[PDB]
Amino acid sequence: QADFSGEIAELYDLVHQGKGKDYHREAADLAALVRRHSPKAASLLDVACGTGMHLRHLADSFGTVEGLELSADMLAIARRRNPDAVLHHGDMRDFSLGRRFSAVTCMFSSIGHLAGQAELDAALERFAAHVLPDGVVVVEPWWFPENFTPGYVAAGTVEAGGTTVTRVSHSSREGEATRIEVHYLVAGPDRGITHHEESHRITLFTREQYERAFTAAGLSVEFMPGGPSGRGLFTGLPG
Amino acid sequence: DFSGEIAELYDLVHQGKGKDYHREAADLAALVRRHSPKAASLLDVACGTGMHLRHLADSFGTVEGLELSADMLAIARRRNPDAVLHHGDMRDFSLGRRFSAVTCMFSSIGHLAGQAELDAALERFAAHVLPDGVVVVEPWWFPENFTPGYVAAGTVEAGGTTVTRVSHSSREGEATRIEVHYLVAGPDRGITHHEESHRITLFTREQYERAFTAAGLSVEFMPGGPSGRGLFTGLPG
Ligand SMILES: Cc1cn([C@H]2C[C@H](O)[C@@H](COP(=O)(O)OP(=O)(O)Oc3ccccc3)O2)c(=O)[nH]c1=O
Ligand SMILES: Cc1cn([C@H]2C[C@H](O)[C@@H](COP(=O)(O)OP(=O)(O)Oc3ccccc3)O2)c(=O)[nH]c1=O
Ligand SMILES: Nc1ncnc2c1ncn2[C@@H]1O[C@H](CSCC[C@H](N)C(=O)O)[C@@H](O)[C@H]1O
Ligand SMILES: Nc1ncnc2c1ncn2[C@@H]1O[C@H](CSCC[C@H](N)C(=O)O)[C@@H](O)[C@H]1O
Repeated sequence: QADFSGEIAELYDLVHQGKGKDYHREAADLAALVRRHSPKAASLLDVACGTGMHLRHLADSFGTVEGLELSADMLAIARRRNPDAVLHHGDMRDFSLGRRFSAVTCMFSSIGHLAGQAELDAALERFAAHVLPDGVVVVEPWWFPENFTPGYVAAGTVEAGGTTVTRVSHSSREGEATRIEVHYLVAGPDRGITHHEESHRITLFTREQYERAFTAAGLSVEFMPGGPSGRGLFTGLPG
Repeated sequence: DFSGEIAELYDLVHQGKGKDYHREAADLAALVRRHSPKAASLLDVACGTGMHLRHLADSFGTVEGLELSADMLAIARRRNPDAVLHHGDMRDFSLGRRFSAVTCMFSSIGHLAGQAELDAALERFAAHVLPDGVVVVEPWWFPENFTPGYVAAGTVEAGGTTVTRVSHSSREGEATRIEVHYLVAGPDRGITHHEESHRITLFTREQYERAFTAAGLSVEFMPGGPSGRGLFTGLPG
């Protein structure tokens, strides 16, 4: 699969907890970035919010937080995690919520699930359409082509509460994208062992392709390297 | 049936579990010499990929192996190019000679079904041991020590190749049903999934002792041993 559904969606949080992803830390850094650019910020929209881990922590920093997510199964986990937030089922390429926000964020390389400049431009225009004029757009990109490592293998095992999950991924270059194949073994005393597979195309947009998408949406763009996952961060300001 | 890529993964997965065949071979050679000081030949039954044999060849004059799986035997033959390895069945084989020691390690004996097959294997072991030699059998778990629902998971990397292995064990009549899955991944080879399922018989201690006695061997059990399952030794007479 490629749609973050079913068993894969239910394993997502445990797998990334096992890999060391710290959403509390990332949310605090993201909130500080937002407050640096929009010092009276009060509202945030997290696009491709997945299971809602960032939003759960951002709600402490901003009086209104909302989310948008394409996968119904991810969205169901996010809604249970964030019962008091308004979350939306929808597509970052075309959504329309009828309000604006101090910040529009798109984290953890979700933007790489778009194919081609036309989809990238359309998403960035939607983000610009949802940001207040004194607000900020934040996009965590995928790897740039010059930084991509073909043949990369990641392997990790986590156990929690009687469930053991092992995850192995392999990445290769496929045209202008990463082809990443992911396999899971899920095990437990009563349930036995189950095997699951995922296969994704994640687009290797160049730095200049990202900057063009921000520019076409009317945002001034800046790239900061490092960031939450080693891939840096883009910030866009209206005007 | 220990074939194909599963056979080729065996050594890497057991290195990752920390199985130390060099130390087991040293301990086994010392055990044999406690019961047979001038011991100079050894037969390893169900020798698998020949890891014990490779280290035991440093301690004995002659080492030979017996193995049912052709794919395992080929790895054993690559690793032990100067040894004589036999394609055959522990329940019914005849090499035409005897050995100071006949060994059957790592619970291979648990692939037999029922007392009759167990007895017949032990009789073949006794037929191949010298009158001053020793038979060594590492058993599978006894029923009272078997742990249903056990999950094992381990990952190892060697030469750029990563192998992850997960097993699940359950009770199936008087046997353990063990399901094993592997994920194998390397930079150029990509990622593949493999799986296998085995029935490993839960013989009681008294059943093992019955098989040794019927073959004319005095029998003693040492708990603990290379795998936590103990070791049986048998002496002719
Ligand atoms: C150091 C490094 C890694 N990778 C690539 C190689 C490979 O594609 C990825 C491998 O690691 P895994 O931990 O399975 O990836 P995630 O779960 O973080 O992927 C997603 C994250 C977010 C959304 C979608 C997917 O990083 C590079 O391209 N360059 C690098 O320097
Ligand atoms: C502590 C303990 C374990 N087990 C069982 C539970 C489970 O069936 C097994 C341990 O699982 P794994 O490490 O996958 O087993 P191996 O690869 O050694 O099995 C092979 C045996 C012979 C040839 C090949 C493989 O021991 C018990 O029954 N009791 C115990 O106290
Ligand atoms: N076109 C699209 N519109 C909205 N969400 C999308 C999308 N394409 C992929 N996604 C979502 O992007 C997410 C990538 S995983 C990242 C989730 C979350 N931001 C986190 O940091 O954990 C998945 O939940 C997937 O369903
Ligand atoms: N009837 C039989 N005769 C000979 N070998 C057998 C057999 N039944 C199973 N086997 C073998 O027993 C082995 C169990 S795995 C143990 C391998 C080796 N003794 C080691 O310590 O690593 C496999 O190689 C399998 O092919």
